[PDB]
Amino acid sequence: QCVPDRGQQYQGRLAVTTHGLPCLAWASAQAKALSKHQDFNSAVQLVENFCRNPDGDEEGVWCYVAGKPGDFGYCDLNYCEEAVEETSEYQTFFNPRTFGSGEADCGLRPLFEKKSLEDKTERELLESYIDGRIVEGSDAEIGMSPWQVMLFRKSPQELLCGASLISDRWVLTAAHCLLYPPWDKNFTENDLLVRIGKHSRTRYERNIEKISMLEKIYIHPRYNWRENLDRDIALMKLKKPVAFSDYIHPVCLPDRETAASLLQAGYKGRVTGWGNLKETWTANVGKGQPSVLQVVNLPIVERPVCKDSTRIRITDNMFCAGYKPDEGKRGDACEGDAGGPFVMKSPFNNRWYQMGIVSWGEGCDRDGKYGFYTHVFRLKKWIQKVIDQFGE
Ligand SMILES: *[C@@H]1O[C@H](CO)[C@@H](O)[C@H](O)[C@H]1NC(C)=O
Repeated sequence: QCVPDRGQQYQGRLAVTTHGLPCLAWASAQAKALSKHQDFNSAVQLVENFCRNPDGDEEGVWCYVAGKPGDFGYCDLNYCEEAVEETSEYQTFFNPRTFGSGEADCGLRPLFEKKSLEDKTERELLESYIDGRIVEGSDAEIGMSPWQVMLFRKSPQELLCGASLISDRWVLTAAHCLLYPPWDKNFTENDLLVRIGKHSRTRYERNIEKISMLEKIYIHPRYNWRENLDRDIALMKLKKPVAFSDYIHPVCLPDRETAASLLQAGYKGRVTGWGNLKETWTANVGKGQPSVLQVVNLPIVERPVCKDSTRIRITDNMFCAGYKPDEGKRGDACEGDAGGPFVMKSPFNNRWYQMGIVSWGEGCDRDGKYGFYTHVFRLKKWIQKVIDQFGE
């Protein structure tokens, strides 16, 4: 009875967004003559202005909305819980001329994979957690996460969240870092700057660390703080495309095929951060505050295990990680950076894929729960449509 196949078969009557905005017709002026550069699918009925899924977006049905031509909105329908969980090759998804360069080389670490070398913990991501010896989190080697991005509040100069470098031009982060009115947070481009290529938070890293400006900030349409922080997802373009170094390199994106196979293959994940989430919370000086980038290998534990741990509802776009709650074996809730990356290394091509964007996940100061994360595999078609909105 619930919506299957992600709305590709839907012909019922509903033509407005999740947030309450009017759907421009598919036969309308800008939605026709101006918007068409995609190889759409001619299997879905393109009726009037009804929400449909002609590109087969893993997020579902959508429409173009009244605004600056190109803008689009998702429509709140009753989808079925499609639990994603039960050389060195790559193919480019987005067109390099708008997503920037780096895609065709993503994941491959300058100072590791490309040097035919391993990091001190990557030969640990490939085992099922062996029990007893939990190799704790700690000081990160240099160049260990070349996608690791910091998000600074311009003035009065302040660090807000972590983030991920996907290409020379684009970065992904949690949407709550920027828009969150339970906290007043209504940040815009002008208030924010990023520092890419840093390993130490405080100290200045000469020539190494670059620092850049933001151009436009896209908060993904189906974002709702109003309940549980669903779709904690925001995308920000850079004013000035960054030059890849040995300390700067983008991270690859999984789709359903790739994310699932990673999950079926993998046993763990990596949260590189600074203690940002941990610390921001005025959970405060709960002891130290790591001066240097931090790293930890976190096992994903099965959905039924995660659902039972919290009060609230895990959506198939949110996912757990970490170790067991214990009297004398304590886990690591609220880990790394807000909107920071949680990653996995594809054994199928030795590349690194970002699987998780971190969240406030109240199972945090619960003090015996799992860290909750946001899934990344659904964004690909949305991203595609967003960058197409920009142009050369
Ligand atoms: C945030 O505040 C600015 C005030 O200049 C306003 O233009 C904008 O619409 C606000 N954004 C949201 C999402 O409320």
